[PDB]
Amino acid sequence: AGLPVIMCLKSNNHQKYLRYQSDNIQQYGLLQFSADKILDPLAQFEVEPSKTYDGLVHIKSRYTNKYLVRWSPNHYWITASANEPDENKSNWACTLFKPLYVEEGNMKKVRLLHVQLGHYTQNYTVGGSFVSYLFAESSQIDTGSKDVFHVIDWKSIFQFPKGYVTFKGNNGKYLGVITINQLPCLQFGYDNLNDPKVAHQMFVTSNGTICIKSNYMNKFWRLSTDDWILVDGNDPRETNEAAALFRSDVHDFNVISLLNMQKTWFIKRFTSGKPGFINCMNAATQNVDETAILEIIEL
Amino acid sequence: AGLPVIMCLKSNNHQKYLRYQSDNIQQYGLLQFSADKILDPLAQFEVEPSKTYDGLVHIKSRYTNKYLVRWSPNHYWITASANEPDENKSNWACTLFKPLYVEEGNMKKVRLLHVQLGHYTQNYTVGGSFVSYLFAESSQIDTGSKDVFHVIDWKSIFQFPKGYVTFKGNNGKYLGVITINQLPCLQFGYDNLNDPKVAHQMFVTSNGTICIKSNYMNKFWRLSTDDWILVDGNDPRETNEAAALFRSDVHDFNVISLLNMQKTWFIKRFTSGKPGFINCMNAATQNVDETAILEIIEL
Repeated sequence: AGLPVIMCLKSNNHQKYLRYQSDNIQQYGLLQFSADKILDPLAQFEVEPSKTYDGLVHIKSRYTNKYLVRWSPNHYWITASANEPDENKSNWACTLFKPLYVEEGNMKKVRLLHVQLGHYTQNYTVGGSFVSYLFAESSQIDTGSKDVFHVIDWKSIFQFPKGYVTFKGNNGKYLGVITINQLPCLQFGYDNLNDPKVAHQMFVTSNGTICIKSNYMNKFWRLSTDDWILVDGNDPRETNEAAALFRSDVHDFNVISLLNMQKTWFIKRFTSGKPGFINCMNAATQNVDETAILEIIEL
Repeated sequence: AGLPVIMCLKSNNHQKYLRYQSDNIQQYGLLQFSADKILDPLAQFEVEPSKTYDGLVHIKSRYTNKYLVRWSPNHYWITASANEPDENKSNWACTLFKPLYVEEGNMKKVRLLHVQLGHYTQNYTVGGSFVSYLFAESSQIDTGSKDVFHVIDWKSIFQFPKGYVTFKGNNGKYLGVITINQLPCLQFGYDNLNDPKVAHQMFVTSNGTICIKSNYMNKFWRLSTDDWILVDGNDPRETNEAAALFRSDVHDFNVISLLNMQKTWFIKRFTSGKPGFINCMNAATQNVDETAILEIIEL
C-alpha cells in the first residue's frame, strides 16, 4: 500500500526508530521508539498486503517474524506477537493496519490506523515504564504529532546513487584524480563539487561488490603500487580482478567505508611521507578509522 | 531441500551460533560462530530453494536480507552481501549451497556444500583476526568436524509441547493443583511428575496469547483473588477474558516467563504471608525475576 516491503519507522517527536522490546521486562514484545540507529537489528519490519481488503496491510517484526496485534482484549498497546494474520475487523486481534499519508504524494510520512479499533497509533508515554511505546490511542489525530512517522526503506540504506557522485573525506575535501610521480592518484584536496576531476560513478554488481569509475580518467579505481588506489583499471565486471572490486560497510545513509577486495583492508585518506603523496587514497587500515569514513555527495 | 524456512546454525565444533559480523572491522559482513544464544538478532537465516536445481538452496541473512556468497574471486570466506541469487555454477559468485545430511533421515545435522567451489563450509580459524568464520575450505570432510552444523528451526523456539506438561520452579519443584482455603491454587511443591495434579496442557492461539488448562481440574488458569492464579476458568478462547490469557517471554528452549494479560505482570512462585499460601503462583512481579522463570517439562 505504498509502503516498502521491509521498513524502519522513525518518530519525529523524538528522533528514534521503532524497535522490538527484547528486555525481560513488563514491556517485553511491545514496540518502543528507542533505536538510535536505523542499523539496529531489532528495528526492521516487514509489510504484507491484505488478501481481501485493498489498501489494508499486515505488519510483522523481521526479528520474530510475528504480526503486530493488540496486547489483549483490554489493551491498546501493540505487540509484534501474532502467529498469523487476522482480517476479521470485529476481532480484537485483527492485525490489519491502514497507512494514511500525512501529505499527498509523499510516501515517507504516514499515520498508521489500527483497523479494528479505528485508532491512530502514537509514540505514546504513560508513566515511568510505559515510555515511548506504540499505542492505538483514539480516532483523533494528535495535537502533538506523536502519530506521524517517517518511513524508511531498509533496502535503500545498502543502495548507492549511480550517476555522478564524489566523496567527501574527514578533512572536508572532495576526492579527485591527481597525477603524482606519473601515477594517477585520488586525493582529498578539491574544494569545489564541480571540478570534473572530482566526479565518479559507482556500479553495484549482483554479488554485492562495487566498482568505481573515474569520470575524468574514464578508468576504474584499482589497488596497485604501494597500495595506492590508482585510476588505471579496466572494467572488473569483465576482468573479475579483485584489486578493482570493493565491498562497503554502511554507517548511515551516504556514510560508508570501502574495503578493497585484493588487500581486504579499508581505503582511507593517507599521507605517506614520500613527497607528493599527501591525502591520497590508500588501502592502509585493517579496520575502519576516521580517515576511512567517506560521505557520498550526489552530482 | 529439507531445511526450515528460517533457521539458526550452531557449530558442533564450539557450540556458538552463526551470526552476521556487524562491527566496523576487516571482517564486517562475514559470518562468525560467536552468538551465545539463539535469540541473538543477528543469527537468523532464511532458505530459498533453487529455481532450477532440485535439492539446491540459496541462503540469506534475515538482517541484511542479502545472500551468502564468496567474498571475492580470490577468497573462500562467505559474506552475506549478495544482492541477488546466482545459479550459474561456473561463476565465483554462485549462491547455491547443497545441504548434506550427516545421518540419513535426521534433518538436523548437516554439512553445507558450496556448489561452485565443490567445497564444504567450516567454522574456520586462521588465527589473528579471522577466528571462527564460515570458510569453504575443501572437498574433504573435516577430521575435527568443524564442517558439521546443527540446524534449528527459528519458529520452534516460540512453540510449546502439545499434550501434557508440567512446570518446574526455581525451588526444584513441579507445579500442581492444590486447594488452599477453598481456593483451587497452583503450588510449586510436588516431586513426582507422575502425580495427576501436576499435569497441564498449553494452547497457543493465532494471536500469540496462551491459555493453560489444568488436566486434573479440567479448568483454565485465571488471575483472580489477591492476584493468585486460580484454576477455575472457562476457556478464554471463548470468553476472551484477559485474566485467563498469558503472553510468553522465551529465554531458551522450554524456559519461559509468563505475563498475565489482566494485571500485565509476570507470574511467579510466591509466598504472601497469609498462612497456607506458600510457593503459590501469583502475578507479583512487574519484570522477570528468578522466581518468574519456569522450565517446561513435557510429560
